[PDB]
Amino acid sequence: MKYIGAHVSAAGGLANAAIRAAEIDATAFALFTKNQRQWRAAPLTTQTIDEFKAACEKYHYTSAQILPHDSYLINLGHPVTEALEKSRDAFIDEMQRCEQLGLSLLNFHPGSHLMQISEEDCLARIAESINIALDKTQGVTAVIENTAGQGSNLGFKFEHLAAIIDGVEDKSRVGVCIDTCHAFAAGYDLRTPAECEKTFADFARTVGFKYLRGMHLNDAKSTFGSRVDRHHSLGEGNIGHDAFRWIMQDDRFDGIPLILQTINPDIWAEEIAWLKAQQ
Ligand SMILES: [Zn+2]
Ligand SMILES: [Zn+2]
Ligand SMILES: [Zn+2]
Repeated sequence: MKYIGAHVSAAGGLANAAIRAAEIDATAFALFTKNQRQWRAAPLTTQTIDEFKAACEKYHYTSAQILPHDSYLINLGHPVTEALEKSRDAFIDEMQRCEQLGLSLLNFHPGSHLMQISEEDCLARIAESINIALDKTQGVTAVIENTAGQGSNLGFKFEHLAAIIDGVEDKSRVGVCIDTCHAFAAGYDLRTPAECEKTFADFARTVGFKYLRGMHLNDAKSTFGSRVDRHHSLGEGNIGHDAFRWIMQDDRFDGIPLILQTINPDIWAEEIAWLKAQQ
């Protein structure tokens, strides 16, 4: 089985994310659990938590179908240690909100070296950040998202993901999410079925499908290897529709949230329906 949805809005409360997912016939969804703009969000209230759980139950979203995204302001590889510590505190808080909400996955971009430390040192800082969060929480898997590699962002090579995982002690609670736009922008081609297989064999040799915990299904406005992150609606960008059909027909992508972050929410229900029909 595949679980297919979108990163929907949590405006008016977290439970509305589940409602919005059901209104586009999603079988998965992503959301932010707080505003992306504060190192301290107010505590989740017992009512927010219960409304969210009640809506997930009403619309049949189990923990395995939901892929929250952390704030884009967190940098778990920050070269400045006081900033690193603020990002680690924020990340622990995000993981704890997932605990409270009954969520079992948390997707995040790994971090950025800001030209102040080496790639290896940054990746090690990121692995330690994950270890710290996993020591302070239970039941939530840290899902590392690949990136386009814009600026000093890491995680654009599959080897970066593997290097982080190698440094994580509790391998049972780390995994990865592959965003197709980010992969393409980083230089992993997806424009033909043969190129898709080549890219995913690379992923298999370097990371392995045992760590795959989510996908983000995005076409790309940016160009191949551009290292720019600009999504597009399915079929309208530089990747094209074939990659998405290929993914939908491959059983290695079963049982995990497959999340659109495409740029026109007015057509999400149609994109979800098209993806389901490609199976
Ligand atoms: Zn992301
Ligand atoms: Zn993404
Ligand atoms: Zn992106």
